[PDB]
Amino acid sequence: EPNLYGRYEWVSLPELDRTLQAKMDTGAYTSSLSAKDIELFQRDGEEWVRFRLATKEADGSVFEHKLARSERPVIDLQVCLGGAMKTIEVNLTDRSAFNYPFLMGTKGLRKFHVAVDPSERFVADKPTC
Amino acid sequence: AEPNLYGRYEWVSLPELDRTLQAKMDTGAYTSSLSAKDIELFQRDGEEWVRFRLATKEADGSVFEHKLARIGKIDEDEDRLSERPVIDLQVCLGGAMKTIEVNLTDRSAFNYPFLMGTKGLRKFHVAVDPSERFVADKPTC
Repeated sequence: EPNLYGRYEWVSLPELDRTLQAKMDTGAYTSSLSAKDIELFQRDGEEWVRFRLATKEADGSVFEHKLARSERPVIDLQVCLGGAMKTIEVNLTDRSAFNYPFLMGTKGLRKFHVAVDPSERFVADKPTC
Repeated sequence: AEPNLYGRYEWVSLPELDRTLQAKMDTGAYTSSLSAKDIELFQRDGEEWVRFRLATKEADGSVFEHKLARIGKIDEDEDRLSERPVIDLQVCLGGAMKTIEVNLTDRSAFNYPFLMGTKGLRKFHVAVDPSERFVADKPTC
């Protein structure tokens, strides 16, 4: 029944136009995205956040997302895994010191119906959304 | 060739300690950990040992002693820095028994006193389905 994937998989973020490597982490609950220049602001009476990506090949592109319903901002992010696309909660924090700029926590794995085989890696190949 | 599809939490048993505990199956972590307190190294018969108590909710003041494997670590290992005692512990999961490296550290703040990291899961050839729980039944080894 579940999609048997590896310890690391490619993900695509259509709202960010980025393909990143993600660590499939059954120990974590929420997912996380490497971000810097994080600034909370308000628009039309709602709480938004803007940020840049904190990756080795990042650029100066700024993205804006409404906060979803720790102290890290949480957004609803579109994530393409394998041939599926789902919207999951992702918190923004600087992951420059880690090997993978994206971390897929347990809730995202459940939403994607994924089981993590720690012996495998990159089983889902490139994301097609 | 097929792995054992287990859940996010599983029963494990430790025969050298005679203890059955709940374990979080953690593909993010690399090393495994056992909730321990009053950790004290000592020497006996020229060998290096470590003495400790379990730091669990259902507490018990039993004192365990175990041969020491090493202290601290020896590219996939991103665990926090720790120079804490490590033991080669016999773990029984489902119906399988294997010896794995386990760090002694206080986990009394967490919900599960045992945490099996990626190395132990690979040793047991286990894949974690976070949607399921306690797929492997009581440890019968």
